[PDB]
Amino acid sequence: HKSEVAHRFKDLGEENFKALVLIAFAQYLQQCPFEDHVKLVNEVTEFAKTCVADESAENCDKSLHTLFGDKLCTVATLRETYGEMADCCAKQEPERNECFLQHKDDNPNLPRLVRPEVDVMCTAFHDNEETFLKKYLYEIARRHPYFYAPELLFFAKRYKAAFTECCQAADKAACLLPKLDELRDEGKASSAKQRLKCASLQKFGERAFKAWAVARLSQRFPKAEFAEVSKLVTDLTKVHTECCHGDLLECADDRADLAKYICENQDSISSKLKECCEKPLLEKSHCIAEVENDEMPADLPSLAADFVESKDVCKNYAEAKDVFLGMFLYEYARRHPDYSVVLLLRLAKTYETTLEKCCAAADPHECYAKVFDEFKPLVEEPQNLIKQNCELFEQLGEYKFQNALLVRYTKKVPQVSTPTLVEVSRNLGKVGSKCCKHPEAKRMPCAEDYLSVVLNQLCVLHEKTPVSDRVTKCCTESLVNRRPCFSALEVDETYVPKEFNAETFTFHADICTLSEKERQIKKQTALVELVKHKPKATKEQLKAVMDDFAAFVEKCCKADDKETCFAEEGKKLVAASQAALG
Ligand SMILES: CCCCCCCCCCCCCC(=O)OC[C@H]1COP(=S)([S-])O1
Ligand SMILES: CCCCCCCCCCCCCC(=O)OC[C@H]1COP(=S)([S-])O1
Ligand SMILES: CCCCCCCCCCCCCC(=O)OC[C@H]1COP(=S)([S-])O1
Repeated sequence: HKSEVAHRFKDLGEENFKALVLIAFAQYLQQCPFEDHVKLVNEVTEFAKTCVADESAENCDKSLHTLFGDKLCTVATLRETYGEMADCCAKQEPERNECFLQHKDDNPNLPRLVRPEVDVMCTAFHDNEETFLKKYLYEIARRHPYFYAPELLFFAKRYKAAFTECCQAADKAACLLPKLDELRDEGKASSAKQRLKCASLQKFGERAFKAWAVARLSQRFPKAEFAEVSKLVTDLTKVHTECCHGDLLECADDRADLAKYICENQDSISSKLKECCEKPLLEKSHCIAEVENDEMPADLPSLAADFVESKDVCKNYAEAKDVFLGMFLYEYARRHPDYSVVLLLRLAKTYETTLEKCCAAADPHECYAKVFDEFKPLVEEPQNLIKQNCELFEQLGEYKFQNALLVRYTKKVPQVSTPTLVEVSRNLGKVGSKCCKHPEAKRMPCAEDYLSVVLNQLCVLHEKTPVSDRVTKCCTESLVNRRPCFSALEVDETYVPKEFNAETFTFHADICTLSEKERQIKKQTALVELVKHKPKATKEQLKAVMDDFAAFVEKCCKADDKETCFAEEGKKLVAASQAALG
């Protein structure tokens, strides 16, 4: 452990070094221009080469935290642009690093990234691949300062990948846009996931974390023994506390350590891990984290014998409540890779509650004999909601399913601003489209994965700008209750129709030719506004107005005077619609 900077440089290679160093700096020095970072990354890459050459070269023996910090404190911008972050520079490691970390801006205040036009991207990528890509890595990293830098990097490669394939196809646009689309969505899910995982530990607590991890691991590693699973829970629990409450390097090593452990112990954990364990170490923690579930062992006993029929049920649980509960979780989850983790947690909490009651009562065995019956309707409630929505998704297709949702949710919580309802409803559609393509057995974990981030960003947004007690309630509920709390929102009976504003419902020739996304958003925006303005309109009535709007758009995009048609036919569409909805 002589020269840490050389150790990493060799561990990572030059390409990954420079990328990670670029990200690391963009994440802390979020306002600085790209070229300033690129100079900081050269300076640091040049400097690191020496340490690979001569470990006893100067400064090469310094810790990474020290090097990184020294480097941050050299930037001329520091006090002017980052205020008190400059003050971290008067402190010594380890409090200097700690200080640098407390001052990172959760939400930078920056314009969004304009997806440029496909010509422009493919030309930049041809003309100057390095700068194109890295500039986008900086832009994303500065906008996502907590995003675990090696997770960013893995995205970048997929981007690059898409550009290689797509920048040389006939119809570049249609090779690439769906790839950019999926990647954008995945990238957001992924950053949102990480915010959720660190928030949820503070919020829901450590017992819940462990309960989540147990469930999750056990589905993935169903051949593993409770002992091995428990061990993994504990290290993963540590690992998450370091990645959430600590900095990059603590986390990377904590992660390489768990990965290393896992790869040494594969036969005790999973037969599915060999591809991952022969990845370069950087990718190794990631590949593991995304591995398929190992096959269940065959002929697994029913859980009745250990958890219901045994007369030691109350004794074994009392001896150690959490251990028995976790073993419950382990057994239930390894058998059910088809459940969301969170459903598995509802199940275990129902069991726990059932045991706290029954173990005190006159005849404990009799009282908890019906506990597995308590499970059926917990399991079947999300299996039925998936089925209903995926049937509907099939019928309507993504866009009209998003429109069905908008109406549903606008009537639920009509106080939510219109863009948020649009985004959220577009995102829920994207989730449907994603998860409904999986078979029934993979629907629930999928849904849990994306919904959990959709719903948590909704709650992060709404916390900032509360407009509903009902949304607050769902956002502050327990882990197991949040989603069912959302599913139980009803139509808001007390809401006062929004006032009519004719401009809102005016439309132009442009709507005929805008990009698909753009065109949808404008229509969906207006649909939200319509439900806000006419919240007691029936489905039949809203379909009538949407059928008219449809006919209006189709006519005015076939007209030769489009500008005139849109102002005149649209005047009349409005008038008709106002009379129709009283
Ligand atoms: C402001 C509007 C926000 C709307 C959010 C409403 C709740 C989302 C309902 C989505 C329907 C999809 C099916 C479904 O909910 O099941 C998902 C599984 C995954 O975790 P669980 S709680 S076991 O349920
Ligand atoms: C996944 C990569 C590493 C392997 C397992 C890591 C364990 C993750 C630790 C706990 C994460 C908790 C996040 C959470 O509480 O999710 C909220 C869910 C439950 O209902 P919904 S609203 S669908 O969202
Ligand atoms: C009563 C106040 C005035 C309201 C007049 C409102 C008419 C327009 C309302 C927004 C448009 C409804 C949303 C809608 O267009 O979606 C339906 C589908 C039908 O085919 P497309 S044109 S691809 O869009």
